[PDB]
Amino acid sequence: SIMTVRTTHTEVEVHAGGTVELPCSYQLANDTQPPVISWLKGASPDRSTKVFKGNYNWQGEGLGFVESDSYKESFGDFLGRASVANLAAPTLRLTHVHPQDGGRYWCQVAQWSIRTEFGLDAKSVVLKVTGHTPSNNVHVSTAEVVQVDEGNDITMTCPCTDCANANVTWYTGPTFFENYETGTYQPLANKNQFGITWFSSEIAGRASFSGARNLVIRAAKITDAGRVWCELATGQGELDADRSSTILKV
Repeated sequence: SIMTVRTTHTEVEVHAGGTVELPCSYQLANDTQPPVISWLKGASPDRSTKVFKGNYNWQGEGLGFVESDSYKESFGDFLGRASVANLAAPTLRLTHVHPQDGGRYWCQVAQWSIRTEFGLDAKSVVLKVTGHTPSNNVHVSTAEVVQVDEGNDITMTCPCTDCANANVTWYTGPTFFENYETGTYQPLANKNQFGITWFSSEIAGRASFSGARNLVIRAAKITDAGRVWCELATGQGELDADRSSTILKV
């Protein structure tokens, strides 16, 4: 059962006072338990504030989910203004938009009682409030799934836009032994704008960067399988960072 989240728009603009919709869709196979939909605002899923959370309620074998039997809640500054009309295609609607609503929003969908990095995915969408939010913010969009035969090497790419001179950090996971909501992302590799690189003990000695972003892993191990993330950051602000995941098969 692998979770994959997709977004049709990288950025959506809206005049202050108006209403906006941030598209989101997901795919989850081999699992009939209702996943938890989470919309989070921030630089990354693990460093954000809650906007909305929801999930269908298991009906029964063969019984599909019913929008009416579900948990849906908006939080904090978004309470009463944020909603998701269809949890199966969790696009977010935010009404009465304020300048402060501008920023980076994450659509995260995770299996119920998530216990594997394979059951969670997330992608971000920039909410631009006409006349207040800067445009042309970093955007990352990686392959959903790639595979490499044991013993072989693979080059994982990190396609992007408005990513010139960005710091690059790859992660694995997230894992859920300390945090169940978003999990914790484990650093895998890093390359700063000074040409200095770092690699986790799991791959140090058989990995390197190819170009400015791509991570090359040599002599693939079965324990290498899992989800990896490529994050590009051009600053400390939430609009200054983005990340996307890829499932690495064997």
